[PDB]
Amino acid sequence: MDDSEDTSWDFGPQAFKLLSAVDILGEKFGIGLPILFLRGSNSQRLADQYRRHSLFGTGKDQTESWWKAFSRQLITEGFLVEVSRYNKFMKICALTKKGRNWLHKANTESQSLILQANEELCPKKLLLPSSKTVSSGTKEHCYN
Repeated sequence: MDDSEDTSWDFGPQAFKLLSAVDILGEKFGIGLPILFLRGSNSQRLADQYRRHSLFGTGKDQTESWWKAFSRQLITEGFLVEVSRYNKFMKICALTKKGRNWLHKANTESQSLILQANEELCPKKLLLPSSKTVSSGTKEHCYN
């Protein structure tokens, strides 16, 4: 079941982005800390210590749910497993044998996952319906 990838868009890079960033945090952190750091949050203390970290801010052009949405895609594929008995904050994210070997071996130049599509693919299509006139309600008794 984990070998069946959903449909459809391949973005290995994003896994490197989630997979290499949790790695610096050594995965001992909940989802809240790393989601804020790919977008490049206002934080000078973590910007001087984790300064070499290139991933800082490349999630910046991406909204919060896309990143939320990407994390969700990894849980179903088997690439990621979450434990609630870990982080009273927010379910630690945890890499398993399939995903740890991924992080501990593709660290050179290997990007491959045709991925599950993210639930919010275009949240800007929220147009406001125009006021349609109902044909009923016709009454010309008082008028001519």
